[PDB]
Amino acid sequence: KPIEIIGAPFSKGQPRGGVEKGPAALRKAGLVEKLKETEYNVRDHGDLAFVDVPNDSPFQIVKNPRSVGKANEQLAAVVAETQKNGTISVVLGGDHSMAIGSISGHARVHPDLCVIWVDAHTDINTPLTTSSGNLDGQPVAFLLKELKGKFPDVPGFSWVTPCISAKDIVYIGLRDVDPGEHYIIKTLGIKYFSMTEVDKLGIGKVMEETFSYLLGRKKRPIHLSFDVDGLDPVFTPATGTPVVGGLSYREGLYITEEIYKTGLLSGLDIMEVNPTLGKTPEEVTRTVNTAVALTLSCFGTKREGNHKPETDYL
Amino acid sequence: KPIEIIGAPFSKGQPRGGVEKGPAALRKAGLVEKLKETEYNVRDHGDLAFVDVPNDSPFQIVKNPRSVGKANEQLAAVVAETQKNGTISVVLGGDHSMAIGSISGHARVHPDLCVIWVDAHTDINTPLTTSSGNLDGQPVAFLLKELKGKFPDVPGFSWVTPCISAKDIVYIGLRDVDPGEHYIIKTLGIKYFSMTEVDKLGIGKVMEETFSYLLGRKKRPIHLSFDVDGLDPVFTPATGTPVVGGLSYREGLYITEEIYKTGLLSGLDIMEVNPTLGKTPEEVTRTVNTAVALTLSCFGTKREGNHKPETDYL
Amino acid sequence: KPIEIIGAPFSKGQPRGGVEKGPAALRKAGLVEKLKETEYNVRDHGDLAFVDVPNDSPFQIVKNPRSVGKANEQLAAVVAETQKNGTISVVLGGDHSMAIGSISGHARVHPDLCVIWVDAHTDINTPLTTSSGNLDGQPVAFLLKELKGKFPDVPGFSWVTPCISAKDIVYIGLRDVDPGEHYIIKTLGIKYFSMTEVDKLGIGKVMEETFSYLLGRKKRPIHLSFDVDGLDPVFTPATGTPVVGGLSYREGLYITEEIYKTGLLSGLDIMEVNPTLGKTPEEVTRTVNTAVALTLSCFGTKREGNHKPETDYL
Ligand SMILES: [Mn+2]
Ligand SMILES: [Mn+2]
Ligand SMILES: [Mn+2]
Ligand SMILES: [Mn+2]
Ligand SMILES: [Mn+2]
Ligand SMILES: [Mn+2]
Repeated sequence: KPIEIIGAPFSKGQPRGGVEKGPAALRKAGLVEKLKETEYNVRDHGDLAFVDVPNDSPFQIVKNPRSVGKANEQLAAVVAETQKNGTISVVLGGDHSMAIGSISGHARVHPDLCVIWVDAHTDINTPLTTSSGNLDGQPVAFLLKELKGKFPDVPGFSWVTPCISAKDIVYIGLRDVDPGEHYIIKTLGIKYFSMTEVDKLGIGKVMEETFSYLLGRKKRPIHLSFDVDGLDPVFTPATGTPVVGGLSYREGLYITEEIYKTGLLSGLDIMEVNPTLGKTPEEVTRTVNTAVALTLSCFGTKREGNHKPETDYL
Repeated sequence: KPIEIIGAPFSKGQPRGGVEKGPAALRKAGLVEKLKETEYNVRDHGDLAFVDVPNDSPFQIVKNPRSVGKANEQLAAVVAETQKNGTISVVLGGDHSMAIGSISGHARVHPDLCVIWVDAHTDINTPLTTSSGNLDGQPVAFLLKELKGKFPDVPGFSWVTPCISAKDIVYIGLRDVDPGEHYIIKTLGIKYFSMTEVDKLGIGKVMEETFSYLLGRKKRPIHLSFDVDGLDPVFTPATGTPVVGGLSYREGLYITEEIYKTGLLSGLDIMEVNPTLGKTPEEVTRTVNTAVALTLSCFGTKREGNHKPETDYL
Repeated sequence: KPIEIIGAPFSKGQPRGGVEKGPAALRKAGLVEKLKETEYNVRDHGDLAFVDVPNDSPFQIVKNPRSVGKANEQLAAVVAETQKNGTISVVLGGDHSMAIGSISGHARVHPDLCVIWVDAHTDINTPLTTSSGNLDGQPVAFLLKELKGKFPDVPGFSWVTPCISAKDIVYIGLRDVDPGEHYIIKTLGIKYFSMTEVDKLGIGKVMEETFSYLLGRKKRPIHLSFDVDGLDPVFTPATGTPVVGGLSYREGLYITEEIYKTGLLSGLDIMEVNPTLGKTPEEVTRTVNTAVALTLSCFGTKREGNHKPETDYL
């Protein structure tokens, strides 16, 4: 099965300039060459060039709405096409607002997909409930059917069409939710495993339930949107919104080793790596290294080892 | 239900001067304003002023006996009164010797209470078995009935009356016990989950057993005495007696999210925060922050989120 | 039961000069005096003096064949003798190539023994599959029956005779295996718990299965070969081949508290402590301290406490 990488060096969903240098640090760490070592074929589409929208006034409280919308509508066109040619898309970005295009474009081709959203945040604030004008906590509000017509249309997102329902997404690692967001997840009946649920069941029992929830009835493609801040700041410090008490390096890997075993991984997101926020060089390398290990695990690199087939090593 | 905070800036139970600045660092970190954001009513009794006892000679090996005894008899009078008016007491202290007054005064009003003692130490040395004259590892020896008349009366503690039995207390996080203490817990049949028990069962299974042990037969108020050193030195470094291999930030929170769900939390202790022992400013803030998060969790702040009731966020 | 310590300051199994100062740093940390505090009798055989072999030409790709072989044949003569006199051998070494003599000499006396191999590596490369001429990842290939005659005889190892079968060894902590090694463990049917298995079952469930696997049918002596690099680089940094995502200080201890409870610990190995690779003094002390705590736990030091018998502390 083919794998195609797509760079999304975009950072208008957040105050923090810097995340536009993420695909570059990842690529700079051997991400593309290591992928060729698996049993997959890798092609580097290359970074996208988002055309800046001038005089992009703020919509009420939301910042850079049109720049984020047009830049997203663009990832959408690229993902759908690559999905079209039966290939797995791996988007290296930028802040998490790029999940609007990455997930919608994926659903155009595979409308029966489900979403595993590993994050310390629910990123489900609507244009109204936000305390900031930051779109990095709103992507999911633009993707859910149940949330359509619940908030005024944001200039730049009329091309989006809520594709997945609150029932086709699962949250993993939550530990920082806004009163608004929590009220939404409780009202919509969204399946989630916050840090306390993970403490109770153990990552193993968790992954084993999300699969019988999403894949229980009918097997379907899986979209894996990974926000580096789902892991504790000790492993992935280079993120703009780190929160203590996160998933560990080991649990991080476990989620990706299990999602591979399903043979359903259709789309992948590695968001929020900001190389300019590592207080010291050590921190960044740490964030980039664990980010590369998560991507490799989604495509075969297991912790027990790996020996090429039809080969007798003796 | 009402919550009433009580500052106990006392440090005569230990060599280490410094823990008298704890209630101040916690209050300085938003502890009282954050509490007002829950569904409880908070009232700040303020710090107590312990009158120093002159010529407080040592009793055998025990240090400052009368200063610790009179200072304790004082917390006792304050807790009982606040408990009286049907309010939950939250004592910000000092070293852990202040658990004598905090727990005895609580039992005067609620004699059927049980004690959950999260700590890396059993603090059950009697005046004889101690290797030091430090009362921070003796509080529990003054509170157990089974240990009355087992050691000579220490000048200053004749006002105490062993209230709870070895069967109404449970230990969580033990990983540093004295030959004397371990012998006592094995002879009295005290229920405990040392670090190895937590490794075996997982914090979840643990909390689920201590509740069927203490609350199994009859439901009764719960006293939660939290010694910051129960958590690994990585999360709460600012403690005079740190021990590697402790409960984690995540497990720490889990214990407090579970004790809330019971609806029984009657008394709370946040002991051993010593703002003057954090090698760097980072360390203290880290100790104070996790200390605040533990207190907020005992009163509703969950990791899955929180949305005020009778409020439609859409 | 008697305990006898044996220093193996050897480092010809690796490029990295330095591990010959391990027994010295451990002894320098109170390892021998702390052991006398348990209910065992400790005797310090002292360090061995390995006679260097001159003109020790490389065998194909393997380095210092004869120096490693003759130095091993020597540990073999010392372990067997001490085992003979019904004593528990505790070898402080060197790189992990010294497990050839330590395990073979143990089997001469107890041929029905089983091996618990805690390591981040399988150290099962044969002289052919290695990418290096390093013997610190080949010890197990010289000890298995099933692997005899599968590779040319290495000058210096004619004295060894594969004693245990692939079915009498269990791996704990694997997270760095070579295509060659993994192929071998899958072909021989060797029982192992890689880091992902430990994440799934929890250390507790793991130790509970390795015991019903090795000790299920017949009870027999146990050989415990501990490679400090089985623990994450945070706890034991002073190792030549550290790998992220390791067992923790807590899990490390749990494995040793459980192996004691069996009453079968016959032989112990504490390999790979290299005092000269700790970037800062903090790192070494950290490696040595956790190394001492693992040895003490294998002989009684529990985390719940310890009170001498027939003693009334009241
Ligand atoms: Mn996000
Ligand atoms: Mn996030
Ligand atoms: Mn204490
Ligand atoms: Mn303590
Ligand atoms: Mn090894
Ligand atoms: Mn190793």
